[PDB]
Amino acid sequence: AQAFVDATWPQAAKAAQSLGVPAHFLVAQAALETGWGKSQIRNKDGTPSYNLFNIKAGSNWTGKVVEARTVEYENGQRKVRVERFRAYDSYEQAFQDYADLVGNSPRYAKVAGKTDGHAFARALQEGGYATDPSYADKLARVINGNALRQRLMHH
Repeated sequence: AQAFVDATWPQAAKAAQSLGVPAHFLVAQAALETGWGKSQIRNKDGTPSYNLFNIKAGSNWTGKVVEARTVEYENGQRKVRVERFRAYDSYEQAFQDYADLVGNSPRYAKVAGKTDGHAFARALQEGGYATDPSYADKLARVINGNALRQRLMHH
């Protein structure tokens, strides 16, 4: 969606500079995570969580949460459960929380500063960002894809 890129790019820009990566890398990751906004986690009322990166609550997370169905892979096994996800006041808060997490967790140290889409996606995957085995491949295709590119120039 164009509305998705328009709503996220400004907030992506701020967090992207904290991480030393192009803003559209973060828009692409959010688009992959939420199906261009069509599958973003929402409250029971249908209120948006703004959690475009699908970040679960940590054990000591205090603040808004939403219980949501989630799919995870462990070995060649598919898992479906309901977990507590973070909820935010705005896309800005969501992006800032993402930069905080990725920027400060040791396992993602190789992510910051990556300005090639494949290298960025691989660093995330190798850091354990996702359980989907083809996460990096899929993310790289969005980052370098014509769909995102056209929507960016439109933005």
